Amino acid sequence: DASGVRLAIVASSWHGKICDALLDGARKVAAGCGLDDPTVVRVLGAIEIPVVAQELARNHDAVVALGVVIRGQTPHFDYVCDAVTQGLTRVSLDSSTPIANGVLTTNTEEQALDRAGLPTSAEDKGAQATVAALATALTLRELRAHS
Amino acid sequence: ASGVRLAIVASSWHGKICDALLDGARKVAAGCGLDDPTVVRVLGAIEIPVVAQELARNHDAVVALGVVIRGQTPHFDYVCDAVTQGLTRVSLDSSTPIANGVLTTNTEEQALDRAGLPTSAEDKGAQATVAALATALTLRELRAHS
Amino acid sequence: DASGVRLAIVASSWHGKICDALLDGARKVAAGCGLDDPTVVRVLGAIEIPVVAQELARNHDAVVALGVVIRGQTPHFDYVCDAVTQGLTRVSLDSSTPIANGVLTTNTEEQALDRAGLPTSAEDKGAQATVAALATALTLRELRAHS
Amino acid sequence: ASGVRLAIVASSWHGKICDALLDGARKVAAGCGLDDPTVVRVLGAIEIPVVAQELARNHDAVVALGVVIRGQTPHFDYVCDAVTQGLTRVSLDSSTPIANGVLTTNTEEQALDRAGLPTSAEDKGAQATVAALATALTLRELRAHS
Amino acid sequence: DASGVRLAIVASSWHGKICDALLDGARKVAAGCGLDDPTVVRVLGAIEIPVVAQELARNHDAVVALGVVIRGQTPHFDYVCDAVTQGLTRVSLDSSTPIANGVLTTNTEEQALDRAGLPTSAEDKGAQATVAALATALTLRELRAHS
Amino acid sequence: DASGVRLAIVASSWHGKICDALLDGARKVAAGCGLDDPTVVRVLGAIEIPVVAQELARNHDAVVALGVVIRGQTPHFDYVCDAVTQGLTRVSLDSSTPIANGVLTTNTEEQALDRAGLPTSAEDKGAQATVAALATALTLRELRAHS
Amino acid sequence: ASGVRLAIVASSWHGKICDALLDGARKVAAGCGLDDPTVVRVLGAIEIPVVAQELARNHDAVVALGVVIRGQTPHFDYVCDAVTQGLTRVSLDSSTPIANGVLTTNTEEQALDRAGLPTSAEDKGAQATVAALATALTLRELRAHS
Amino acid sequence: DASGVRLAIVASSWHGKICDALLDGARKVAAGCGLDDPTVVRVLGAIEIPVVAQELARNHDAVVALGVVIRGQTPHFDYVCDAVTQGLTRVSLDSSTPIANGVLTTNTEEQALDRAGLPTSAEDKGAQATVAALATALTLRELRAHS
Amino acid sequence: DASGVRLAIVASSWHGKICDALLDGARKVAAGCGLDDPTVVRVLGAIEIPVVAQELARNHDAVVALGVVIRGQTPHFDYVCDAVTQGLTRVSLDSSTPIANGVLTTNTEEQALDRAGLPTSAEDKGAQATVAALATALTLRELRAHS
Amino acid sequence: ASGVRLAIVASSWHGKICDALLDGARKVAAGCGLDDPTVVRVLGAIEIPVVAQELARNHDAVVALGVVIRGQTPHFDYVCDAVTQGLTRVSLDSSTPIANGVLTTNTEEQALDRAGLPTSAEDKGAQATVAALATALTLRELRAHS
Ligand SMILES: O=c1[nH]c(=O)c2c([nH]1)n(C[C@@H](O)[C@@H](O)[C@H](O)CO)c(=O)n2CCCOP(=O)(O)O
Ligand SMILES: O=c1[nH]c(=O)c2c([nH]1)n(C[C@@H](O)[C@@H](O)[C@H](O)CO)c(=O)n2CCCOP(=O)(O)O
Ligand SMILES: O=c1[nH]c(=O)c2c([nH]1)n(C[C@@H](O)[C@@H](O)[C@H](O)CO)c(=O)n2CCCOP(=O)(O)O
Ligand SMILES: O=c1[nH]c(=O)c2c([nH]1)n(C[C@@H](O)[C@@H](O)[C@H](O)CO)c(=O)n2CCCOP(=O)(O)O
Ligand SMILES: O=c1[nH]c(=O)c2c([nH]1)n(C[C@@H](O)[C@H](O)[C@H](O)CO)c(=O)n2CCCOP(=O)(O)O
Ligand SMILES: O=c1[nH]c(=O)c2c([nH]1)n(C[C@@H](O)[C@H](O)[C@H](O)CO)c(=O)n2CCCOP(=O)(O)O
Ligand SMILES: O=c1[nH]c(=O)c2c([nH]1)n(C[C@H](O)[C@@H](O)[C@H](O)CO)c(=O)n2CCCOP(=O)(O)O
Ligand SMILES: O=c1[nH]c(=O)c2c([nH]1)n(C[C@H](O)[C@@H](O)[C@H](O)CO)c(=O)n2CCCOP(=O)(O)O
Ligand SMILES: O=c1[nH]c(=O)c2c([nH]1)n(C[C@H](O)[C@H](O)[C@H](O)CO)c(=O)n2CCCOP(=O)(O)O
Ligand SMILES: O=c1[nH]c(=O)c2c([nH]1)n(C[C@H](O)[C@H](O)[C@H](O)CO)c(=O)n2CCCOP(=O)(O)O
Ligand SMILES: [K+]
Ligand SMILES: [K+]
Ligand SMILES: [K+]
Ligand SMILES: [K+]
Ligand SMILES: [K+]
Ligand SMILES: [K+]
Ligand SMILES: [K+]
Ligand SMILES: [K+]
Ligand SMILES: [K+]
Ligand SMILES: [K+]
Ligand SMILES: [K+]
Ligand SMILES: [K+]
Ligand SMILES: [K+]
Ligand SMILES: [K+]
Ligand SMILES: [K+]
Ligand SMILES: [K+]
Ligand SMILES: [K+]
Ligand SMILES: [K+]
Ligand SMILES: [K+]
Ligand SMILES: [K+]
Ligand SMILES: [K+]
Ligand SMILES: [K+]
Ligand SMILES: [K+]
Ligand SMILES: [K+]
Ligand SMILES: [K+]
Repeated sequence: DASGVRLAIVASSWHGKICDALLDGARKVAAGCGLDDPTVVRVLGAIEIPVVAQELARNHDAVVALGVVIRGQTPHFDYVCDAVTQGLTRVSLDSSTPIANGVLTTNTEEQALDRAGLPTSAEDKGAQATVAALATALTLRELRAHS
Repeated sequence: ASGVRLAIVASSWHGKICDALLDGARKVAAGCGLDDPTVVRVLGAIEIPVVAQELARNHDAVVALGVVIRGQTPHFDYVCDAVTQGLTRVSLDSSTPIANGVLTTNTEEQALDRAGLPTSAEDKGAQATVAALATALTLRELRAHS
Repeated sequence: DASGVRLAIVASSWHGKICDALLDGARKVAAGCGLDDPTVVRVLGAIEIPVVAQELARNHDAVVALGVVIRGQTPHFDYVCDAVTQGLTRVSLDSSTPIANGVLTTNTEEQALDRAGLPTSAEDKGAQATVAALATALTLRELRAHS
Repeated sequence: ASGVRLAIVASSWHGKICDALLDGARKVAAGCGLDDPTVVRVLGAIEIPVVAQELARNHDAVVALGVVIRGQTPHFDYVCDAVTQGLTRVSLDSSTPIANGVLTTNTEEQALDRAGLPTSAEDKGAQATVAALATALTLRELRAHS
Repeated sequence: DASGVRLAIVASSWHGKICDALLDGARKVAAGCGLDDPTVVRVLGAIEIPVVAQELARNHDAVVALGVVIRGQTPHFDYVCDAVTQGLTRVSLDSSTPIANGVLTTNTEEQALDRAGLPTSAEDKGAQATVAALATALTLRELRAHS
Repeated sequence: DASGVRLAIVASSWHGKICDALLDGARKVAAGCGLDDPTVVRVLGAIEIPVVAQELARNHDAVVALGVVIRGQTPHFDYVCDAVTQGLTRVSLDSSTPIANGVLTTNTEEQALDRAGLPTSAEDKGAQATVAALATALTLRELRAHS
Repeated sequence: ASGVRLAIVASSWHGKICDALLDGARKVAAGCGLDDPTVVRVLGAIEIPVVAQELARNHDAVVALGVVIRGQTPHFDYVCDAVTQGLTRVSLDSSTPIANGVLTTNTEEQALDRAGLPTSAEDKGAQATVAALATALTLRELRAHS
Repeated sequence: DASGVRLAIVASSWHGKICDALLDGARKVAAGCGLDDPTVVRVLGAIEIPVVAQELARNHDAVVALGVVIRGQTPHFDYVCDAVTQGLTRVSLDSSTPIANGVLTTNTEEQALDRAGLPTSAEDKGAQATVAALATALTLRELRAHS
Repeated sequence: DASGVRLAIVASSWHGKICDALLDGARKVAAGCGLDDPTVVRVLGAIEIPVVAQELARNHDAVVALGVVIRGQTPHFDYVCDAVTQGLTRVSLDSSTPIANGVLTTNTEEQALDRAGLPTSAEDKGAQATVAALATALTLRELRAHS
Repeated sequence: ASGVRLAIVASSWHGKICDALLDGARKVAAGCGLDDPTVVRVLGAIEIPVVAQELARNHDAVVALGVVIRGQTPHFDYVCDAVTQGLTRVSLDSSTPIANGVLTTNTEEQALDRAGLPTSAEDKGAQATVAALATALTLRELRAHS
């Protein structure tokens, strides 16, 4: 069910059509699980996600990070992806809070489209990440102090 | 090893392979005198470190189990980077062994060959449990007594 | 608008004409958003950015890092880029302040120029990074304590 | 306040007075919509902060209850110093309100008068619970939404 | 001139008439310095102040703590005052933000009234605390990174 | 019962007859509760206790601190007691481990003798502290991750 | 001592006395050949630690100057407690000497007698600057060099 | 014996003849225990001890703090003693190194002399502190990792 | 002359003949420098090294990490090596203690054998790592507080 | 730049090349009027960060010098990863510039060409010392002063 879980979702905006679709999947999983009012915040790019996730983790049980990084002509793809990976990992462990990674990292636009839960997509990593976030919050809840 | 407090956290992507790793881990534990390790499941490998962190608070050792198989994109690289960074940090923050039994393979056949099924060449779940327990016993002997 | 946010820009100096172009883009975004007088500091190379950005974060709501790293004949490109990624990421999370990454990391000079918002450039990553910094500061302000 | 996660840790020295403080705390909680706060008992006041620390990890607020009454020695001073230092540290480390309902009196009569028994002038357990809940709701409104 | 400084005021409520008087002096100082809308938060008792001050320090340049602790029949007064002192001191240094202590600690009510800036009072410590917060914030601004 | 609790006891040596009696009570409570082999370490004075307790807390579920401070002709009593209080409190919270305080702090030798569980003593604070330590370890065990 | 980077932060409560401590400190620094010390004023003694923290980032030593005189209430005690806790913390966080030239007296006569005016028995502003410089030199000698 | 332990002694200089007497006691214990060449550093006042002790703890197994604080006409005695207590305690726990407190805190000069191990002194707190430091280092060595 | 330095060696056991060869070279270096009894600890795999190195660093002036990682059929090699690198680097800096990296990371067995100081080997990285640890410990001793 | 306290730590693997980087660094420092920089040698590049950490306690800037050249195995990659992670951490922990003059090349010719010998196209030891000094001066200007 997961109805008492306090959920935040932060979604970057680069490749907005794809980002909006990941957000839609995340919000739909949340609503399906009895959460109609997750905290939803938008940032410009994937690199902006961790600092916002850090703020949200102070008062949520779980944060879903959503965005889309697609490789271009330069090495910059590598470093955007390294920053996000390093940042979200650090935020989760500093805050002892699940930070689910639904940031697509693809070689091509077609690969990102296929993973965003658009109408013809094979899958929706935004929805998947949201399941991960909720299930992990629930597990931590059962492990922690209650008596 | 009968006095050591063991936890095992196993992700669930590639479930049959995950369950096989957990079977090898549980059997090593029981053979060493531990019938009741703390066992927790998470969805994907990325979710392991935050749960391992909670478990390290009150266990002498934690075994991380899972299966990451390279797909069409670079996502594989980043999942594996996050697990590595995460487990390493948790071990040092907590001064507790966090054994890495998370398979990272290019193919399913490679993962199956490492999950200790009837035809597998090895069982990395079992190996990771031996590592966890041996390291906990080592730290026990190095630490404050008597 | 961003007229209340305190913005700092630290720009390295290797490939100076491109750095100055990035800085022009950054200042123009800042001025467009109501900020005529951002704190602007220069350093020699990209590796020198994080320690200065850390200092600026003590006193600013957002910092924009600008610079240009272009691949040469050795692996050193990789380790410069790694150091910058690692450092900017840490500084952001230690200080709970957006540190926007406008450090170009390209294979060729042509690619760097095409991303510095010169007249025939396809884009301006210095401008983009400043939008990122300011928008993230505004978001954090709304999330944080006010009455 | 029906969504706030409340914990109460109460020491046990001067048990009847401790139980009276806990009664006032529980009743405030239930009146505010919380029938099932996490409630834990410890022996003496010195033991409260380490338990409050554990509870702060997964509660929005913690109420510390207990009773320290001055005896023949300076020990009273040091028990109260440790509780004060401890609760203050835990609150700030965890960014969670830790309400102080630990009575520190010179006499038993003073403690009884503050435990919300039929003839008591006040109930510091109840007061501390109001403080905990009000502060949690305040921090909720100051923090990140929506 | 403190028009640019972001001021928060947190005031406890034990001895409410006196607390309100301190807050009145604080608000008047802020307004005189060009700040008509400081963030103002009320808490129950003085012991509740530091955790709220901690939250406010993340988003403000100065925080003013107001309240009134008067010695009763027990040693409890001493421990309330100890908690406030240790707490505000730690928050100031953790956050590198001035936390002005306008929390009255008196033996009697007459003493608290005389320090709350009512018509017949010798002084207003609410007002004094606010001057202290703002002046120290402006000092730190000068000392820190700017152009 | 408490038989799986890993217990350490550190006892200072100033006023050795009294210290030895506190240690005897602690060890007897431990044995009564099914622990025949607690880690037992001796230090010279009460000020030496916290650094040793810190080491022991790394691999025990609970530490009992035992010693005897009796006021003399100077203020030094105050500062010995402040150090021990500050140190043990910090060790408990750094290590998230109960550190039971069985350090006597008395005005007179007679008061310390009366609290050491010697034959004619009214009480034994070494035994009391050991109960506190074990009961708290057991409670934390029930609050922590088990599933 | 000419090479040491000195900062002085003085509060302003009892301004004439604070100015006298500052005069003593400045004279010592000039006597030891110091470059123009960084000098900052704050309102009250409680404001000193946070400004001393800023200054310790860029200086080899900081001298804290101020005057706290006991009044009718317990407030004196908490002002002094805050200054003591703060300065001590700042010194150890920054690994920098923070010399304490904050007078804490019962009377105005006692503070005047310690502020190094012509009829004063002592100048604690001067003393504090000597302590700051001596300690900075010692730490330089202890630390990494040729 | 203690011939392998690395000992440092930091002694303040207010009341110099008494400080030198404390230091004599410390060196004599150290030499008795096999250590002819402890690191010895002088500071001006007791308040200067903790920051120097912190430095010495990076490089030594034990540090002995020596000094003499005698009550005067004002409350300042109290705050000097508080600062020393607080600082030595923190340094010990940060560094996981025994920091022995041989700082006399007396009401009169007579009491200080009677505790400095001059010929007619009742005791020698400088010697006592060195026994404490060395014995605690040896205990910690046995508790810690060896094979 | 490293007779005074406290050396620990932690060696993993995957590729045991090669690990033993590295340890042989390490022990011979230590003995040649006047250290007949370094603390030696064995672990299973390279990933187990950093947590044990962390324990040893609390009680030693230098730690030597030995082991052998050889590339197999999967990417696992890369992550084992990443973990070792991140771990030892963090432990060195947290503990301010040299942690020498004598962990071989090769593509083939022949390469690992050639670096393990067997009769036909081009070099002994176990021996090299031990020189590195001891030399760096002696350097730090010179740089740190002494007389 | 005459007032800046400079430290240089150089590793010794490929000793002739390391000595050339050190020569360039020393020449820059002497050119900018620097007091005798603190100079320390370590064996390999991996040993640099811990010694740089010590030096950053007592200096305004540290220059890290060394030579890593790719060999037959992946070892080059992990040596460089360690140096990068370490220096970056040390700089931010100490809030001190740690300039990276550690060459990371595929060949000996590439390192020689970057070590500022007469036929060299570049001197990265010199470049690194300029970066260190320039950054120290900038931070001084940004920090607390008159
Ligand atoms: O244990 C896992 N094994 C995997 O193989 C895997 C996992 N997990 N994940 C993602 C999870 O770790 C997941 O929880 C999300 O990142 C949400 O946090 C994944 O995205 N993968 C798939 C990697 C291949 O992805 P693709 O085929 O290139 O899209
Ligand atoms: O602002 C305050 N002013 C006060 O005078 C006061 C306060 N607060 N408190 C308690 C609060 O701080 C309260 O919040 C609880 O401790 C719960 O955390 C108090 O208990 N007091 C009363 C002190 C005198 O107590 P007594 O008369 O000796 O019982
Ligand atoms: O809640 C408490 N209330 C108390 O009155 C009290 C407590 N606790 N303690 C000790 C405990 O806090 C105890 O747990 C030990 O210190 C062990 O840690 C105590 O020693 N006291 C008694 C204070 C009076 O002591 P005395 O009469 O002067 O020996
Ligand atoms: O020292 C080691 N050397 C190695 O070569 C090695 C090690 N260790 N490990 C794993 C261990 O580090 C192990 O302890 C587990 O990860 C459990 O923590 C390994 O899994 N390997 C093998 C790397 C090659 O794996 P594969 O052949 O690609 O499956
Ligand atoms: O979410 C994102 N997805 C992306 O694909 C992307 C992003 N972000 N960014 C930059 C931002 O992450 C960030 O806002 C910027 O660095 C400022 O901090 C960014 O530069 N890219 C492009 C990566 C490909 O770059 P190129 O095509 O090789 O120039
Ligand atoms: O356990 C203790 N009980 C004590 O009564 C005591 C102790 N210790 N100490 C000193 C030690 O705690 C400590 O070993 C010393 O300061 C060195 O660190 C110590 O100086 N005392 C005496 C307190 C009374 O002092 P005086 O009689 O006023 O000089
Ligand atoms: O070792 C010391 N022993 C002391 O007795 C002493 C010291 N030091 N100090 C000063 C303090 O240690 C000093 O170095 C500065 O305060 C710190 O910079 C002091 O001010 N005192 C004197 C305490 C009594 O002072 P009054 O007579 O009340 O002014
Ligand atoms: O902003 C920069 N852009 C760059 O392209 C660059 C920089 N900096 N650096 C040096 C680095 O930033 C420098 O300041 C020192 O390494 C740090 O002290 C560099 O060494 N590079 C060049 C990277 C390529 O070098 P090669 O041609 O492979 O030698
Ligand atoms: O340097 C100071 N010396 C002092 O004597 C003093 C100071 N400061 N303060 C103010 C305090 O330092 C802060 O400015 C204030 O608490 C706001 O943070 C004060 O409130 N005092 C007054 C101490 C005596 O107070 P009563 O007369 O007992 O009310
Ligand atoms: O400065 C260095 N430059 C280097 O090129 C180098 C170094 N150092 N090291 C040693 C390393 O820095 C440490 O000294 C060692 O790991 C012990 O800590 C090394 O092992 N190397 C060798 C790199 C090439 O290794 P292969 O030829 O692939 O075996
Ligand atoms: K959370
Ligand atoms: K979708
Ligand atoms: K553990
Ligand atoms: K299996
Ligand atoms: K900031
Ligand atoms: K541009
Ligand atoms: K908000
Ligand atoms: K909480
Ligand atoms: K009641
Ligand atoms: K702030
Ligand atoms: K008023
Ligand atoms: K423990
Ligand atoms: K007994
Ligand atoms: K539980
Ligand atoms: K400094
Ligand atoms: K003067
Ligand atoms: K030195
Ligand atoms: K030490
Ligand atoms: K003597
Ligand atoms: K041991
Ligand atoms: K060490
Ligand atoms: K060999
Ligand atoms: K520095
Ligand atoms: K050169
Ligand atoms: K400045």
